[PDB]
Amino acid sequence: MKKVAVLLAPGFEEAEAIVTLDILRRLHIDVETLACAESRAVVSYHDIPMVADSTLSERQQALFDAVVLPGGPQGSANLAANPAVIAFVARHDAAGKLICPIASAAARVLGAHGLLKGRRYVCSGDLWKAVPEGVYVDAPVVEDGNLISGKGLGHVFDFALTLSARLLGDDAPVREQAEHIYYPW
Amino acid sequence: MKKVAVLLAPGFEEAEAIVTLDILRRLHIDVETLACAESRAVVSYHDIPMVADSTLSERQQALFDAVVLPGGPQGSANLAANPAVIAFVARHDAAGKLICPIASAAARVLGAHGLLKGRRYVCSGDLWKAVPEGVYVDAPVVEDGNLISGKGLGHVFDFALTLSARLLGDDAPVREQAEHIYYPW
Ligand SMILES: [Zn+2]
Ligand SMILES: [Zn+2]
Repeated sequence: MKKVAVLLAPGFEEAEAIVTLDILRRLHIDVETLACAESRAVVSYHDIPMVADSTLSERQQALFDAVVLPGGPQGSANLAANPAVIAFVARHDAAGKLICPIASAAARVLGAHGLLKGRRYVCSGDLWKAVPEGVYVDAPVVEDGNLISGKGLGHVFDFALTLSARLLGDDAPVREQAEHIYYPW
Repeated sequence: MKKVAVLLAPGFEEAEAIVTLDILRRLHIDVETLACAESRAVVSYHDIPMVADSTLSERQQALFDAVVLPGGPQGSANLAANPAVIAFVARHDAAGKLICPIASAAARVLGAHGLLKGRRYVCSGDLWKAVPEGVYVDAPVVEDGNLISGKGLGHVFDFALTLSARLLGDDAPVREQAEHIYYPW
């Protein structure tokens, strides 16, 4: 049984994170929200205070099968400024685990730190212009090795369904859930 | 400037509620999350604890332009079992404000109490079969007077954008936000 870490820094885009999480948890994939903060309390971009399942320092050693990095302007900036987040991503990336940025995160967290490593990715807006060492691809979801990036909130179901199918290695459960919620997949 | 109340009972479907809240707040529509009993912290269907902006008990004479009723199996059962919820919805309904159920909530909250008033509505699954006095329509989003219903999570963007457009009395800013997040609408 697979486990996924969704990192929640101050200002995380709650919609991107919550839908992805909702989808993973419908499939009974183990998901842990991790506050990239002192405490489990973290407030999203649109002002929703939530309680993470754990903080990131409580799970610094743990090795997840995927790491989800939501966007939000301040969220992805706060992720990028946090040394523990950079280490957690870099260690998962070097272990071949799935690194899953959505919207601004691929550019602000990975790209800005030269962690894209020449890989194809998508991100939101024109943030790609300022990223020198990745291949921006304009698609809803982009998969390159263990990097799975999602373009923006409008494509979160595609992103989450792609992640899920890849984790499970079997589409059939994923399609069943997609049909349960009336999303074509 | 318009005001929307999102009711949050224990077990509320977080993805339904959070996407709607995100869309509304992107359009600078005022949103207040309201918990329904004695607590501001509320735990969603997929186990995310969130702090509501306020409670129903603090809003008994407040009159919102819309009331969102999220689904979730326990969420909608807990809304339906709560007389403060029934009073809040009935009052808004009688003042012509928008009543906006999604997924199970039209059947479980309005239909299970005979409050559909013969109106056209949609809900998830086959729950409409036990609903004695509404008219079930199988569409993503159904509108009939001040009742705007959403079929399920797969159609939440359509539900949220439609609600927003109705609140704003103008599609243009809505379509523009849908474009900004890459959702075809
Ligand atoms: Zn959910
Ligand atoms: Zn948001």
